Amino acid sequence: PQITLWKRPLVTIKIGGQLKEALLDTGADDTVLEEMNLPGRWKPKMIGGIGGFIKVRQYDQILIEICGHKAIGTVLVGPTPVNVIGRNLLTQIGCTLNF
Amino acid sequence: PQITLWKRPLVTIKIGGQLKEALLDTGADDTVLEEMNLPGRWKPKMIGGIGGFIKVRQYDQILIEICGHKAIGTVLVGPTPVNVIGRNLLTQIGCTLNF
Ligand SMILES: CCOP(=O)(COc1ccc(C[C@H](NC(=O)O[C@H]2CO[C@H]3OCC[C@H]32)[C@H](O)CN(CC(CC)CC)S(=O)(=O)c2ccc3c(c2)OCO3)cc1)OCC
Repeated sequence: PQITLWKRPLVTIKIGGQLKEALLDTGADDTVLEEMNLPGRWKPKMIGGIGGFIKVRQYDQILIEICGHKAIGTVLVGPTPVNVIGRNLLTQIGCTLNF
Repeated sequence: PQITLWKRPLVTIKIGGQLKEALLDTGADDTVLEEMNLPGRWKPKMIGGIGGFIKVRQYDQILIEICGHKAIGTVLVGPTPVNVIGRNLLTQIGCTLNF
């Protein structure tokens, strides 16, 4: 589809057997999701933006479905104020910017 | 143009007569630039990102050209980690997400 940017580009995602709302974020290198108790091993990471850095858990090879488009890659989990789908997954679903 | 997301969607912008590089950031409501001198009145504002809140200077009705497309809108100036073009200006240049 085509998503205009009058409002936040929020979509439903499926991850870890759960549905959530997440931002299609071209400014996010990585995908960052609200706290959730995913199974498996993880690695500590810190990511920064406006206001500073937060601590997150890095999970690799996680399956996410975005608007019916399947993707698999790294997902960071932590106390982020919003779920953001980053470029690592946006490329996998064929997402472009157009003007 | 159509812009893929394998790398950061960085583009050249023109503001206050000066050229800069900025990130097209669909996850940003607002446009936030690194510290710079801009002519005209401004008001102090606060904006929040993934790591907390920062203090910025708000400039209204500023001319800014983004990849050869003109916009006139609000530009926030402060200690952002990178120059970001937010949805307030992306809508003006007709930018959409497509997959
Ligand atoms: C419930 C209350 O919410 P809230 O207000 C905050 O909510 C939000 C809403 C959207 C975002 C997304 C963020 N947008 C943003 O900052 O926009 C601000 C300007 O316009 C306003 O619009 C929204 C906030 C304001 C960027 O799109 C992406 N970011 C990097 C970007 C920085 C600008 C470029 C470096 S990033 O998230 O940091 C990040 C993601 C993956 C990574 C990474 C860093 O590093 C590797 O991988 C983040 C928090 O709380 C305040 C305490």
